[PDB]
Amino acid sequence: MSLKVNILGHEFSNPFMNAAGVLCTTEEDLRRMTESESGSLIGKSCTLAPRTGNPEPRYFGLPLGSINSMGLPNLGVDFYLSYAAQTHDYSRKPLFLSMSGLSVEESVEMVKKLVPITKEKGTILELNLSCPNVPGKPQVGYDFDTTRTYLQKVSEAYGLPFGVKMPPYFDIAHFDMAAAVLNDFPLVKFITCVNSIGNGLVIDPANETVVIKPKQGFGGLGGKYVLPTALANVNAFFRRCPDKLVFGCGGVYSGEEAFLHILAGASMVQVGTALHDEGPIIFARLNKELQEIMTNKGYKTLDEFRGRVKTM
Amino acid sequence: MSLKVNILGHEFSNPFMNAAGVLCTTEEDLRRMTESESGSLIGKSCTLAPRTGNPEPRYFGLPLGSINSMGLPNLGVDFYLSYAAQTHDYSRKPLFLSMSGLSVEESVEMVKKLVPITKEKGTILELNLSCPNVPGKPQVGYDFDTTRTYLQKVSEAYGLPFGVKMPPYFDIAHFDMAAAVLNDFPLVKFITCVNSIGNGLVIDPANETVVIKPKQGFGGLGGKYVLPTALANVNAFFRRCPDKLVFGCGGVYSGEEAFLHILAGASMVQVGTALHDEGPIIFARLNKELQEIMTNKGYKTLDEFRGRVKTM
Ligand SMILES: Cc1cc2nc3c(=O)[nH]c(=O)nc-3n(C[C@H](O)[C@H](O)[C@H](O)COP(=O)(O)O)c2cc1C
Ligand SMILES: Cc1cc2nc3c(=O)[nH]c(=O)nc-3n(C[C@H](O)[C@H](O)[C@H](O)COP(=O)(O)O)c2cc1C
Ligand SMILES: O=C(O)c1cc(=O)[nH]c(=O)[nH]1
Ligand SMILES: O=C(O)c1cc(=O)[nH]c(=O)[nH]1
Repeated sequence: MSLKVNILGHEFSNPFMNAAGVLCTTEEDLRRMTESESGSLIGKSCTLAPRTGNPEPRYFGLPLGSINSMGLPNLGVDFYLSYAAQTHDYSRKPLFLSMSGLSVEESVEMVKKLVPITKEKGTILELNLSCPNVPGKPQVGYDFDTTRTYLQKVSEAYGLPFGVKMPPYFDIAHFDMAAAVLNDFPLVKFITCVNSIGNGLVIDPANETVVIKPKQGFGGLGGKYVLPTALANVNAFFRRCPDKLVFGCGGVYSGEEAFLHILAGASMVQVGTALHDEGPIIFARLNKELQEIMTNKGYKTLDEFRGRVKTM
Repeated sequence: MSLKVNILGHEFSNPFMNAAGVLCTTEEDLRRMTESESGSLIGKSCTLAPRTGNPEPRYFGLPLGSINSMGLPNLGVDFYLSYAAQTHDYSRKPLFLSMSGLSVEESVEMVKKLVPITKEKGTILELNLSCPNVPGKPQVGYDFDTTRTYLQKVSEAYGLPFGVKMPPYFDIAHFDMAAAVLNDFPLVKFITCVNSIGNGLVIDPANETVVIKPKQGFGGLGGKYVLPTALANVNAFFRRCPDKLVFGCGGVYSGEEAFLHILAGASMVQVGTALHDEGPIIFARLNKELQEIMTNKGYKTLDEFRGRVKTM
């Protein structure tokens, strides 16, 4: 039996990694992910200059998941580049970096700086087009003209295969339009579905008050709230972009949800809220539960059922 | 202690009604809603001609809510007009009718027929701009130019106050742009937030198969999945649309959830998934639980806390 994944010119010991933004902001975070049993890791969505993010409280754990308005707290692109160039142990596992410039001009400058490091070390880019928590910064992925611009400029400046983190879509026309944009960019080699469900609102009935401080209580939803939306997006892009990989992100707490994501088309599976709750020990448990499920079904590799969800 | 709601010319005994599409397609269904302790009721979203809807299975109850791809099964607009003109007992409670023409022209023909019945009986219109389950028919509320055309043409054709059933939004700019459109139409007196979270995907791990037949398993999500999104939309439009009412729909299973909607800004509270699960006896329970919360908090009327959620 094998959980191995061969994509992007690497072998991954297994399909699992952190969701961007969870256990990946500091060198300590990145160390703990690296020493984890995860198949991979991705660094926090970073910006050209450092950010401290939004005021507190900006995260709230819920029975069904999470709400967050972190505000892109990050140590700045130079930290993540130095990590990727100097610190990270590639014999342990491949590294992704997430980048979330707040304008096309900022993204261009950042990805340009990654090029030499990708060439030397094999560091992979995930471009974040779906941050829902910086005030006055709408989600790029909900604007297909803007999205086309970022993909054009990043394809030109970076010039190497990369991936995109997408916001959830909820309409077939949007799947169609998103894919038509993504299919115009041959350098877009994977699509991560999905970022949090943007701009939810949680209120505490006892004190009649929102639970997070920024944006009048409005923040992105992670966890159990997101699983059906995540599965849909994964499968929708899996079908519409056959020449690209899809990565699954959303609602994974167990081997079973990972199995569903893979069945829908996911090559890699990212874990956010659950990892924030349980710590990097989850990767060991997820490998065991996924192997258990496969053993029960008599599957020996992921390739036996990846993308084989059945319709009626 | 009072759950009464005074809006749009009518007195409502309590803020509760069914969500469009649940317990409201047949005369029997509407009878059961009328006999219930609900403050009001709404008829199924109807089309000019009858529809049988999507093939089966097209509904699946879930631990955290529902997925449906019903496909607008309805008896046609003449059936619902006839109920509103000849059958419904207005002394019991007011009636709404939801109309979901699949083109602006269809919608126009349908609303023109409603005018004499609204004038005579007080029947209220909710225009559905958010059906996610008819193949080849994208949700109108996700196209702000299309939305403008429908509201223009319906406003002219109907010429009386009406409401709109909106899709959930997940971006602040979408809240702003939707509000900017709605605010150009003074006849739009209320906004229902929200329709189901569109185009989710549920997969059964046991048989590795989707649970609904239409659209490769893709259907609208209801229930616990949608509460934070619903609350956000209610609040967002409550603030941006001071000349209009907001109706809350989504995640309501108890008085506490109802309380949160009202605190977010809701005038009426609709109940979908939970009514499908429990039947119309639920309305007796929701009234009791809301009364209990108001009692504990010392609120004598809904007006004392409607829209008074506290931010930090
Ligand atoms: C605390 C927190 C911070 C996040 N930061 C990022 C980020 O920097 N970049 C990003 O692409 N997604 C970010 N996300 C979104 C997650 O990557 C993920 O898409 C979302 O939580 C859904 O996965 P889940 O249901 O496993 O939590 C963040 C989410 C959380 C909860
Ligand atoms: C079986 C079913 C049928 C529905 N049909 C309609 C409909 O005809 N028109 C409509 O506007 N919404 C319809 N909806 C959406 C609900 O009115 C509601 O917006 C959504 O289910 C969220 O409410 P909930 O969380 O209480 O389920 C339907 C939902 C369900 C579960
Ligand atoms: O840093 C955050 O606010 C953050 C970024 C992002 O992409 N997604 C999210 O849910 N939060
Ligand atoms: O009839 C349906 O499919 C239906 C219509 C609508 O507006 N919302 C929904 O969830 N289903």
